[PDB]
Amino acid sequence: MSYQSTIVPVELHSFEDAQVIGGAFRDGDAVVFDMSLLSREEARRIVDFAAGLCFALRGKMQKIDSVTFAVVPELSNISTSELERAA
Amino acid sequence: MSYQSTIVPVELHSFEDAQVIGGAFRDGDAVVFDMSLLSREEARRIVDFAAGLCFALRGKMQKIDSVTFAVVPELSNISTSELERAA
Ligand SMILES: [Zn+2]
Ligand SMILES: [Zn+2]
Ligand SMILES: [Zn+2]
Ligand SMILES: [Zn+2]
Ligand SMILES: [Zn+2]
Ligand SMILES: [Zn+2]
Repeated sequence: MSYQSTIVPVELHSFEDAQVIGGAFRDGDAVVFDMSLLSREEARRIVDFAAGLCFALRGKMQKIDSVTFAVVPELSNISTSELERAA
Repeated sequence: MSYQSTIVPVELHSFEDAQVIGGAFRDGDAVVFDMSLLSREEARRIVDFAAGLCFALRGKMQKIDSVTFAVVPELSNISTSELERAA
């Protein structure tokens, strides 16, 4: 999309995958992350890291479904349907 | 200090503290936080949120002692002694 930004759909495997969300989101991309392969404890760690990542850059965090969340950059205008489609 | 930065010392009581650490760090302040009064689960949540803040803004997370951590902004030159003094 315009201004070097896209939606990165990723599948998480463990807490080290916090860096995958981090790398893309810090570079101005929205990230839609699937936590289906994580334990509830691992998923809580990812969501807390993602909340930190989002707060630092004035982004928005949203829950797509039971296992999928998204981090959206500050000046981005991405609807839930677009994040849902990317998921 | 220069460019709207300081050291903010905080005794933490809950995960509600994440937005307080976040609010100050995102503006370029170093934050030194004592987690002695948190459960082990709450302390892990704070550290995961703080790792997300650090990643987003290229900051440094430093363990001061068993219960005290600090988040230092990217271009800040704060020693361990200064963070220890503020704690
Ligand atoms: Zn494009
Ligand atoms: Zn991995
Ligand atoms: Zn000052
Ligand atoms: Zn300041
Ligand atoms: Zn408190
Ligand atoms: Zn309590």
